[PDB]
Amino acid sequence: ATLKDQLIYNLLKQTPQNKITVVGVGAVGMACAISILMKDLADELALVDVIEDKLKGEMMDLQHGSLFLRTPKIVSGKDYNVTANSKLVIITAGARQQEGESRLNLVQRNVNIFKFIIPNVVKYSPNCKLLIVSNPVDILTYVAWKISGFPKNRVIGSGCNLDSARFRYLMGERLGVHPLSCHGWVLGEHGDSSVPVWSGMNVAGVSLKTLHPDLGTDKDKEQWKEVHKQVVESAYEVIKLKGYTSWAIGLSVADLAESIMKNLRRVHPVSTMIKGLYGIKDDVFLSVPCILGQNGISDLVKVTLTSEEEARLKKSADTLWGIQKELQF
Amino acid sequence: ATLKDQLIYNLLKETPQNKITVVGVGAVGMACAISILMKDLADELALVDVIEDKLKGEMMDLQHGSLFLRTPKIVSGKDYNVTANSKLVIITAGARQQEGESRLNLVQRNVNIFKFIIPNVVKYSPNCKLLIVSNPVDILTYVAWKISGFPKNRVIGSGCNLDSARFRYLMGERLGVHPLSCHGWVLGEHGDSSVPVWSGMNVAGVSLKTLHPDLGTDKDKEQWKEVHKQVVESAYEVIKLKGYTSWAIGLSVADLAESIMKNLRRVHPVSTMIKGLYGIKDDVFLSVPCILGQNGISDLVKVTLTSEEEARLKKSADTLWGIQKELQF
Amino acid sequence: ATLKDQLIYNLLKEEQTPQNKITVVGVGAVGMACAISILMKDLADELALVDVIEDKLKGEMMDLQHGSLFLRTPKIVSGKDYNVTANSKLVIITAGARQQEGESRLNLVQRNVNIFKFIIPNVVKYSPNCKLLIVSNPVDILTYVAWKISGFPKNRVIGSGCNLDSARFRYLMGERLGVHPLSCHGWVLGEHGDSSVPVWSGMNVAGVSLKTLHPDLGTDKDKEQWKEVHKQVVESAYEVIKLKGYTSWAIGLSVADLAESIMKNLRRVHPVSTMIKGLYGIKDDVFLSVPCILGQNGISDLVKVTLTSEEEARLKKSADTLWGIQKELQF
Amino acid sequence: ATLKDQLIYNLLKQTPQNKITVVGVGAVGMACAISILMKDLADELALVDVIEDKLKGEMMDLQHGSLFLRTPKIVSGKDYNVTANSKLVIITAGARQQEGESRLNLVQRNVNIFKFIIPNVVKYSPNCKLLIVSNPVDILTYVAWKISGFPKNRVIGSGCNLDSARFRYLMGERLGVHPLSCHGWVLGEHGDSSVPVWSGMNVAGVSLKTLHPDLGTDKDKEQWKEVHKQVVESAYEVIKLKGYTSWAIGLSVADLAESIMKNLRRVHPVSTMIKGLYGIKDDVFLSVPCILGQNGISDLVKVTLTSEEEARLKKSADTLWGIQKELQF
Ligand SMILES: Cc1nc2ccc(NC(=O)CCNC(=O)CCCc3ccc(CC(C(=O)O)C(=O)O)cc3)cc2s1
Ligand SMILES: Cc1nc2ccc(NC(=O)CCNC(=O)CCCc3ccc(CC(C(=O)O)C(=O)O)cc3)cc2s1
Ligand SMILES: Cc1nc2ccc(NC(=O)CCNC(=O)CCCc3ccc(CC(C(=O)O)C(=O)O)cc3)cc2s1
Ligand SMILES: Cc1nc2ccc(NC(=O)CCNC(=O)CCCc3ccc(CC(C(=O)O)C(=O)O)cc3)cc2s1
Repeated sequence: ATLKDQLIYNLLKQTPQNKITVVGVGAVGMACAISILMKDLADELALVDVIEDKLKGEMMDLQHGSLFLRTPKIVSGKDYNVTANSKLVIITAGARQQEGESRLNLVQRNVNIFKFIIPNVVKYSPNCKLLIVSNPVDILTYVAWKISGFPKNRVIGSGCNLDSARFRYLMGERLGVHPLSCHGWVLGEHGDSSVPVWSGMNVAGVSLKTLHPDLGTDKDKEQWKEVHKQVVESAYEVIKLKGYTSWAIGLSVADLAESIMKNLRRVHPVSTMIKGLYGIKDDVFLSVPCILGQNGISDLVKVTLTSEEEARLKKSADTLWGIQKELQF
Repeated sequence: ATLKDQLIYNLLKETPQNKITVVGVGAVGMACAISILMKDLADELALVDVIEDKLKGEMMDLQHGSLFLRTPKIVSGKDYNVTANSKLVIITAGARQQEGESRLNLVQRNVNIFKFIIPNVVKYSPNCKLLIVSNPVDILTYVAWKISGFPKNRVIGSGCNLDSARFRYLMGERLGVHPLSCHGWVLGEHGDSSVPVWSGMNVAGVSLKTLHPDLGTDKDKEQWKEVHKQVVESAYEVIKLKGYTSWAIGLSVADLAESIMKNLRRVHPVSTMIKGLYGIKDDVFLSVPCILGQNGISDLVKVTLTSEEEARLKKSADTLWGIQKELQF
Repeated sequence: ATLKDQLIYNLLKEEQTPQNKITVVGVGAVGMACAISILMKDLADELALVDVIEDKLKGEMMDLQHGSLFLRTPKIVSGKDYNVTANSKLVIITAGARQQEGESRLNLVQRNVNIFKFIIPNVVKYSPNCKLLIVSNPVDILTYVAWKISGFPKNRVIGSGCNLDSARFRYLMGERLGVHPLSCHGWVLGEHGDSSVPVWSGMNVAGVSLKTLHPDLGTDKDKEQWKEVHKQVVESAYEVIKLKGYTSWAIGLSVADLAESIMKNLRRVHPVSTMIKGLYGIKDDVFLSVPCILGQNGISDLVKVTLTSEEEARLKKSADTLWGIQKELQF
Repeated sequence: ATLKDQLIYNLLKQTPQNKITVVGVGAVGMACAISILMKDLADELALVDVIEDKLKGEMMDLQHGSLFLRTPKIVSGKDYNVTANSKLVIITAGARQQEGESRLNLVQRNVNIFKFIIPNVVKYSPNCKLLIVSNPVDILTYVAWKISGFPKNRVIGSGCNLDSARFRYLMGERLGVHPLSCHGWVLGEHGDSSVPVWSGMNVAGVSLKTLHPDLGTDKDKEQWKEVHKQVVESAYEVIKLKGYTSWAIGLSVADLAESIMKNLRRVHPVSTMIKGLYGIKDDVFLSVPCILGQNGISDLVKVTLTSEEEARLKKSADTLWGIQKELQF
């Protein structure tokens, strides 16, 4: 007999139970992959792309690391049959912006890619949650929704989770407190029109605006408004410095994956439909704080905004709705 | 008063306890960084390189994900003062081989680079453990030892930890067993002359050489010798496919870092001086299984080797000493 | 509207079935050590506890619930009714009598068989596709009993077996050699009890056979008395019971170890109780510990460990002992 | 040669680097121990008690599970020399209250115990942080402080970290949100006079009191005041039901240990001196939100309280001072 058979007696004779697929093995895709692998979120990871050498190479490189992981199956392919029965499918494919390019300028390029990807994802994993990372993520989350046919709870855009993480990091550097204990939301577009929620910023429940009423105004002698400018400009400052971003967005997406896979019902600011709220009457998607778990977005927190904060959100919605008029599928 | 002072009353005006430094922010050094950040091994991470924009960009990308990590200080710098008081300094700087180029051919380019790097690391963290990853890692570990002036125990080459992981991966695929439960050691050079210890290969304490005497010979109908050949050619196969390797060596390095930082006294196959063993009489460094903890390599396991397995290790020693003795520093 | 409705707009008021649910039956020290271990290893999205003493139970559930801020397992439930265990992937049975200082595990048979006659059919009614992980003693025999009562195929009925004995062996090996038990390999097989068999021929660090370096290893003439290491494995539960009254932490971690391989489908190799009819000359439905490959379908394969003639002799003895007691069963 | 010498060649034959001592091996001590071992916060764990057989037995039980942990050294003893060079020493020793007995009634018994324990801890780890868990914790932190001669940043009482955790769990049940995303602080005494800071209660930065002004009053149709009553009654109801409490406090204390050992500078409600705040003029210790890291309590968050919230806290302060002022040691 073979060595395998001399050594091993087989009793039997199985479908993956916590499978994650990542589409796109660019830097963002592979940061998402590694982060998820190291947080033990998946019993199977699947990677898909269109460049076959790059794809196989990536798969093999993670495979070689299996001894150090707790994810026992890693697969890849151009064919989406390798994505079958995923619980979560993370879409990181597409064009990405140059220095001085708006994320909104990526829309026709990435919409066209999504018309191929999304029906194939849906084909093999019709009960998955779809986490859109590709940009402009707010429009692409709407597009993925209309393409997939999924109910809106299962279509989630990474949105402002990373913007809020950035905001909280900067808030932490200013206050001398870990970002975990710093609270504050950047909502709306993941992009130039994002809205800092000054009214909700706090440490230990203590409202920062309550202690410092100029917070968020141009008069402000500490210039806190510049912390939001830095959040808006981060992706560009980093692209200018290393040519792309990868690690933070990967971590931000693993953070969201963790809340979905383990059904935590944590609150995250993610892209979803906000028609009906804040005076918006159109099918705009943008980020508001949502309750994330095993059915995706089960609930929305209806954050209370000052009139200035609400006017900015509405302007973000109007901007996104304008670009949404360009959509053909 | 400022918002900080209104909010926070300070008791203490007053150095990191568990600091790690990664030198080199190429794919390998950033995979080392992310893996370490996600295993919570450090209370501070320092990054160093010569390219200032890329360095800053990398640091910032990591920093923006701090909400999702438990490492409160991330710093970078061309200047090695950012690395002061590190427990562990991981060197990933250097030239990397092209397709069809042996790692051995990188020796003088990377020795040159080490003549700058090593005294600067040593300057600012004289009590650190030096984990060498740059290639040829066996000879470079020897070079790191001579330049630094550290005792043997605090200069550790990543060595064949990765090769053995690859081996165990390929063993697991054949056997339908997780690599954690597959045992087998690849020793000597991290390179073309690496020695597979067929005599040690087992699952659950069962000697596969005893079950299958053809194991590790070219006549073997199952062709187990090809498993080692796939280990030798792994890096080149992945380089051919994706241009470089990163994730497996990252994970392998965070595996070593874990044992050093937590003083685990686990056994890894890593590059150390083997003078005195198997009839090697010069200051040759290569991989044997070593006990790793907070003082680095505290002990070597004297692996018992068939006369051929020993002949192959003496051959790897010779190749290395050949290159090693023609170096000036 | 209410505060909840002012703050929160709901998309779904519609629950899924549990996806990664684990039940633990029995909330004694062992049961709760399993529970806390599982909770801090993030193996479950839902933990159900069952026992027959209602105040003890509610209080344990509440104590865990109070730590939820520090855990990542969102749903923790309890009840005497087995309807709280519905749709479990893995049901861990820790229920029953435990041995006094000086009492054999084999003396718990009749008491715990009767208990299982109530427990097992209840568990099967609400989770007919779960894996059963028997921890209660004598674990080899109670795994057989769980198997016969449940009607499950034998891949889904796993005894905690000698996973802990082997973990103790490795720890002691580690103290003698100066090496982490992770890097010490050695297998104790057969009964989780006095007739367990230390496999000297497979003991190794780094694939270096200790038996090969030290030919007397595991013999009485052994000047280093390695045989005493197995004796300490055998006596461990007893020295611990003698000192603190019971054991909990080590068995809790051992079970969590097994749960991890099952829930994440690792196909790692563990010495657990399973049926070994057809191996080593055993021809009856004996259950005992051999190295098994553990994954999402329970035990998918068995490693056929090669044993010296003495080591096989002792295992066949261990098997005969347990087959003996298996004759004590009436259903 | 022995088997160990044939197998292992020793290079090198050091102090404890990340050592935690737990004093008291009752249910709370051991729940602290297991929690810390499973979070990898220590490279050495020491246990201390007076009942020598229980102590030995608990050590052994932990030791036998070593294969499944990453904490390589576990030691115990009646003699405090096993605790030497601890970074963090956690005091869980003492009498505990009966069902229907106030933690304040434990004071004399546990003060007398501390007179033996505290100088013994200080002798062998003069630079440690002291985390007092024994009850009444606020008073015993003050006592530890006076006995030890430590600066006040290095003497931390577990205080209301558990109370706030219970609060957040209960809050989370009512709202359908994970406690991580529910925020609200219980301050003052760890016991009957604790103060719920209704003004700081929020999800996603949204003030619950702004939305629902009867929050925290007896009129309240939704009876939110009962959430606090349940926090206060928690240890009593758990004691009644299972006879003691262990798991929630163990986790809470590891949460604290985590912030100290990893130098995270998160904010926790923990016992410290608050003389000079909220019009308290005595050396009262009680819980307020403090920044926790490697020097213990570096900073205090000066929470903004309603006049009633402040009234309640001054009332908490008075109750404890009424006991503190009587003590002599
Ligand atoms: C028919 C077809 N099927 C496929 C299948 C696969 C692929 N594969 C690729 O396209 C791989 C290459 N593409 C990328 O990696 C795009 C990454 C986008 C990105 C970059 C940065 C950030 C975060 C960042 C910011 O938001 O700007 C910040 O804020 O930091 C977010 C998102 C192509 C096709 S075509
Ligand atoms: C004076 C100076 N100071 C500095 C300071 C920093 C830098 N920085 C850099 O040099 C960054 C760029 N260089 C790299 O990243 C080299 C990576 C080497 C590598 C690649 C792959 C593998 C694993 C692999 C295999 O072994 O081949 C397998 O087997 O998978 C191992 C090692 C330059 C200088 S110059
Ligand atoms: C109809 C009914 N339904 C129920 C439902 C629940 C309960 N609940 C309880 O019975 C709770 C109390 N029972 C225990 O906790 C027994 C634990 C057994 C144990 C002890 C130690 C070790 C490890 C040890 C060794 O193996 O000896 C070593 O080696 O360290 C393993 C196993 C009763 C009933 S009655
Ligand atoms: C000279 C001497 N040296 C020593 C050395 C060791 C020992 N050893 C013991 O005394 C061990 C037994 N003691 C305990 O375990 C006391 C636990 C205290 C406790 C219980 C519950 C909660 C949380 C709880 C609540 O606050 O009520 C809630 O809110 O849940 C907090 C604290 C005695 C002596 S005498």
